[PDB]
Amino acid sequence: MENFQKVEKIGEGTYGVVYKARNKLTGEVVALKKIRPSTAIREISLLKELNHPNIVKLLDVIHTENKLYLVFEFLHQDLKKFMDASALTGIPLPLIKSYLFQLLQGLAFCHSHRVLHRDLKPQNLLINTEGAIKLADFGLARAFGVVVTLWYRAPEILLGCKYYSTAVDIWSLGCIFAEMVTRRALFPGDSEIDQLFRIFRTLGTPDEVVWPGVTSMPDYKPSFPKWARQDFSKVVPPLDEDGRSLLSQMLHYDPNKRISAKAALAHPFFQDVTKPVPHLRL
Ligand SMILES: NCc1ccc(CNc2ccc([N+](=O)[O-])cc2C(N)=O)cc1
Repeated sequence: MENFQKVEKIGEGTYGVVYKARNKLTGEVVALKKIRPSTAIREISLLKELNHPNIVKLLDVIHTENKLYLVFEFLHQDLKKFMDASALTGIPLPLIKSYLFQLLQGLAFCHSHRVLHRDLKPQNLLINTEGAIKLADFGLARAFGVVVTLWYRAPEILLGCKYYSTAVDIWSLGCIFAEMVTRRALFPGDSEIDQLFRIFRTLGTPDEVVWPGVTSMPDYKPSFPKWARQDFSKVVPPLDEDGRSLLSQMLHYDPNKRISAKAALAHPFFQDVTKPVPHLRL
């Protein structure tokens, strides 16, 4: 890429190295990802049309010299860094609420267009000085696929389900909502089984009553220990009942009972939502 001046290396993405770069001709500042399949090309190309204010814009898909580069809209900070920076005092509830509401709008939009993220985490939620938050890397997982953080993975994925549904994104977002509130990851597993068991220890080992079909999942074992569900008021204190109610619906075990993004937007928790200005030190 002789058409971009590398300004800085902003990460080691899931697919490749990412650079903050400036377009020599336009002056535009972008995030350039070097990806390490014509099916992938056509699919990625479709994402260029998936435009929404809460979705990081995919500006270009460059396939030259038999290499693949994705050019994305640039934002100055991610939520993981913001949460660390706000760890001492915590992100104020009004801003947590604004961010959750905006992320749900982004999910509702993508899901309505049959596009899933599949790997939502604080690191791919980007923020700016105007109080906006945007989802990055939507659709890349399906376009490709095959240390990885497991903290936000839905249980159906951990249990080996081969077909993901929009519900996996709602689960991840619920885990992020909980982390913004408590200032600690909800389920910081360090292996697939530790991740699964951490979920079970908090929400109870699932059974056929709460999750019809769970015992027939590919990686389900009757030998799983049976833990009782913890009182929800102990999981994300001191979040209010509107917040706990919404979170509980985002963390239902059965993907089909899990609340949709569209339905979550209507939850009473958002009755007083506003759009505060975060304090960003760049
Ligand atoms: N102080 C460096 C710095 C610059 C920008 C960001 C947030 N922004 C991103 C992070 C990762 C990535 N990434 O593709 O891995 C992209 C962006 C993007 N689109 O702007 C975080 C840190």
